[PDB]
Amino acid sequence: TPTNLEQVLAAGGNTVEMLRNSQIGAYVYPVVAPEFSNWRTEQWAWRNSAVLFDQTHHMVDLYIRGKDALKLLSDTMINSPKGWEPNKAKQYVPVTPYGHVIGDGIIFYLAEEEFVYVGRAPAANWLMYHAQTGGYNVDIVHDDRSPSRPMGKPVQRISWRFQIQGPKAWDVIEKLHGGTLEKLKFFNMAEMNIAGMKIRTLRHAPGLEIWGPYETQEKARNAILEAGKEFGLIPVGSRAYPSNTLESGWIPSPLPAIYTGDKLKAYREWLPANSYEASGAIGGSFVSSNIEDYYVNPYEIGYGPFVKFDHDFIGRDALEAIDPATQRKKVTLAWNGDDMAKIYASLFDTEADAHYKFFDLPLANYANTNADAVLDAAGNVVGMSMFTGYSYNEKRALSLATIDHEIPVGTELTVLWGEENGGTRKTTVEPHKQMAVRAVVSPVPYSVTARETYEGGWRKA
Ligand SMILES: [Cl-]
Ligand SMILES: [N+]
Ligand code: NA
Repeated sequence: TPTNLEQVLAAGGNTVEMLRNSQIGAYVYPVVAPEFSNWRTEQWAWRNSAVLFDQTHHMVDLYIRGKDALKLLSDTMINSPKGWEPNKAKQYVPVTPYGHVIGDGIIFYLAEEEFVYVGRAPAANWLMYHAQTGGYNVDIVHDDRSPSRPMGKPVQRISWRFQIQGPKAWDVIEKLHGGTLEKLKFFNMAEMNIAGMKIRTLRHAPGLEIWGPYETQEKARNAILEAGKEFGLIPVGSRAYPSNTLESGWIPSPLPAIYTGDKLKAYREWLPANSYEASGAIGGSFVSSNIEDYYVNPYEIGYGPFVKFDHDFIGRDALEAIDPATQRKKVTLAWNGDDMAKIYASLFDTEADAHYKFFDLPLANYANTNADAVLDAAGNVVGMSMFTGYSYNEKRALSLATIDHEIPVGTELTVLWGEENGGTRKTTVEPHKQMAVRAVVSPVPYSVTARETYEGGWRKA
């Protein structure tokens, strides 16, 4: 039986068909209670009071130490390493030799020769592969995300990681600290007081990400919850937590673009057969027999400004060949509310042969990687919708998408919701029929945009 991704792909037929029919099940945000009050009030609180996000369990952590730690990062990231020093974090974005996004995550520069990566599995795997096979003088400690279904088992992480966010977040933070606390610039790191402990901070309406050794997790949680009551702070569960990004604009789920190309053959031979890459799933209406049509490059998902050709890095030549002006662009799509009502109404039709794909709330994704076709009035595919749910703050279904560069803000397109042929074999997919949902191109981060009218609907020139 296959022991690595390369063997999995060789034995598994068409790669798209494999991923689109994977049996992995839901992409789960583990361990944290689904809800503490209810997801609607929890969503409301991060806009109107304050929240504690529990980020301890859904991300892979990679502790990177040694003389070559910074070089490893520089060699593999599009980001400029110039001027980088401890107590500044970056959004680490690696591309392949072909210029496609592998993944992304937050890399903390904790001290000289000491970094930590926090993010989904794929960029951590890529980092580990280059540390292990590239001769770097570095030491790596990998700490997996928590199990999707603990079923009563104990769960252990090396660190706990929280965020305090919302309009009253700083009031809570200064109450915990015991006095005024300087608001540093975005992604600069410092420390604060919590219950007599020195807690390191990352500046994220200002808020903070905080972290510490797993063993002090409840001591920190309890102090934050107690201090925050005065300002209406509440804890957010795992049901509401992942939908925040629908408002903030970050696409979590680019397909790791590592399935083709002989410059990636050795990486595929290194990746385990039960890796995210080998075992994950793709969900949605976009169908191509070519897995490369699911790849994205940094310019398409908002990382263009990160690309700096001031250092050597994997894929630099391919990125230099890209014309930024013509690339797809990240947008928020605002889904039509009548169409949403029609999706949900179909669940209560006892006579219809089929209903529309179930749209879970507040997060509607049903695979690791999401890929719904976005269409114009002529049926041209003009975009790919990549993360989907609902905001109780806006009273709107929303999706994050990358679409053709020339499409004006305010354009009404359609998102094809659901899968063909009654559904793929994914275990998250009930039998259903498809629906074209009207959706209005809006900014990212989302803001309400007036729908523009075009005679006969907007279509490509
Ligand atoms: Cl995530
Ligand atoms: N904000
Ligand atoms: Na950067």
